[PDB]
Order: sequence, then structure tokens, then C-alpha cells
Amino acid sequence: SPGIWQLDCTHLEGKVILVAVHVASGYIEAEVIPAETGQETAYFLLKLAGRWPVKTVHTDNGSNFTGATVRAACDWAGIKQEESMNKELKKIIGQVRDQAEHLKTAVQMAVFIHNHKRGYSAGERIVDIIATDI
Amino acid sequence: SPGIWQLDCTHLEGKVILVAVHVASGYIEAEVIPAETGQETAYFLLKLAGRWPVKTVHTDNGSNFTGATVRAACDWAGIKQEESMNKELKKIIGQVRDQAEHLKTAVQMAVFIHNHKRKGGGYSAGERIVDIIATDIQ
Ligand SMILES: Cn1nc(-c2ccc3c(c2)OCO3)cc1C(=O)O
Ligand SMILES: Cn1nc(-c2ccc3c(c2)OCO3)cc1C(=O)O
Ligand SMILES: [Cl-]
Ligand SMILES: [Cl-]
Repeated sequence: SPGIWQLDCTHLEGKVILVAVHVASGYIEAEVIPAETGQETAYFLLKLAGRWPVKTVHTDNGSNFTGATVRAACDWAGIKQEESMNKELKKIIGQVRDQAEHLKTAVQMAVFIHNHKRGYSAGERIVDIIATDI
Repeated sequence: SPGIWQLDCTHLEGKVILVAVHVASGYIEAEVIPAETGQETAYFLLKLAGRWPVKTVHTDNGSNFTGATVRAACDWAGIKQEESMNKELKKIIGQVRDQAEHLKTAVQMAVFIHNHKRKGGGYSAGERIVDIIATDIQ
């Protein structure tokens, strides 16, 4: 449970956003990526796994997961494979879109808002969950 | 203490790496950025602050911190601006460099290895940051 994430893609302004949610806490990491390719997906998963203890990722099982680069990345990082945040995040992105030149900045502001919003925030919940596991 | 990070720049292969260390645990976040400019620095700080409780960042106070964009990002996120690892990290990057087509990939494998390495026993930096922050929460 504390090691379980769900990864989804969302599309805005021509670009692709990957959103990983830590299922037990609702905490999110999200990035705008150039294209929904195996190489970018692998890179996103490598970054996530270096930052938080990722044991299993639930994905949409689509084309960007079938290639050798993504497979090698999950294997290397030790990851196994196996929208109630999403409109909220879209909404937050809409709320802040005007204050940033670039979509990637608005996405990161929305991540900040989502994870900090508060009895506990998603940021407090993920730490409490993982600490409890340790 | 739990909210204190140090941010430094490292240069390799013509590119700039920013490395943020969480001072009490040794946990790191690091990225290769296109140039050491205020816009990229601000964006790096926004990202970091959305993921971990960042209260204060100790920097080198250089040119990329003096501009409007960085100051507005720190203000917005509620952040005040008040060699060892960085060589071990450089070494881990060298160790993995040939397995990565791109430097950015090697940097993130080095981040993974640094944060997960259990130096005996007996906690990793990743375990230590979570333990420190949860303690503070309670
Ligand atoms: C509500 N709140 N949430 C956080 C917060 C945000 C992100 C995190 C985290 C705590 O631990 C891991 O990642 C900080 C605050 C605060 O200082 O008020
Ligand atoms: C050594 N090790 N440390 C962790 C670990 C634990 C808690 C964390 C983290 C990494 O990053 C943020 O919070 C996971 C493992 C592992 O089982 O490989
Ligand atoms: Cl996807
Ligand atoms: Cl710097």
C-alpha cells in the first residue's frame, strides 16, 4: 500500500501532462512532457522512483508502456506494474494559468497547491503513511 | 530545521545541474537545466517547494537569485532565502554515465542511488527525510 502509485496522462494545449498519484495519500507529482513516448515515460518513472519508495505503478497499460526503455527502467528501479483529483487539478491549472507564461509553470503551481492544501494536506499524509511503514 | 534546504550548481558536459539537499537528512533532488538563469532557477524552486515543505533555501546568492522571477517564485511559495555529497554524486554519475544516452538520465539514476543507498544496518536519506518530517508533523 504505501508503495503504490497510479500514473495517468492528461492533455492540455497540445501537450501531455503525466500525473502520478500516491494512492493512499492523494499526493501528486506531475510534469509536462514533450510527447507520450516510451523514452519520456521511462524518464518520468525513473525520476519518481528516485524521490519516493515506488514499488508498484498502476498505469493505463497503453503503447508508451510496451517498449524496451520503459521495461528496462522499471526493472532497474525495482518497480512492478500491476478522475477525482484530475478535474480539481485541471481546475487549479485554470485558476493559475494567467499568472504564468508557460503551461509547465502553471502545472507546477497546481502541484504545489494540491499537495499543500489543508485536517492534513496530501504532503503531510504521504509522509505520515511512509513513516508509519518504516 | 526540517524545512531547510541547500541549493547548489554543478557543471558537467557543458550543462548545468542544480542539486537541492535537505540539510538534516542528506536527501537530494537534482535536475539538469538548459542554463543557470533566473527563470530556470525559479522553476526548479517552485517544483521543489510543491513536493516537500521548503521554508528556507541556502544558496550561493549568485546572479540567478537577484532577478524579479526568482524573487516572485520564492514569495509565492513562501520560501525565505537565508562539495561532499556533490563529489559522491559526481562519482555516481560517472559510474552510471555509459548506461544512459543522455546526461539527464544519468543524473536521475544517481539521484535514485543516493536517496536509496542504506549505508549499513542503517537508514537511507529517503527514510531519514520522511522520519524527520513526520516527527515535526506530530
Ligand atoms: C499544509 N502543509 N503541507 C505541507 C507538505 C507539502 C508537501 C510535502 C510534505 C508536507 O511532506 C512531503 O511533501 C507543508 C505544509 C505547511 O507548511 O503548512
Ligand atoms: C532504502 N530505501 N529507502 C527508501 C525510501 C524510503 C522513504 C522515502 C524515500 C526512499 O524517498 C522519500 O521517502 C526505499 C528503500 C528501498 O526499499 O529500496
Ligand atoms: Cl500514460
Ligand atoms: Cl545556483
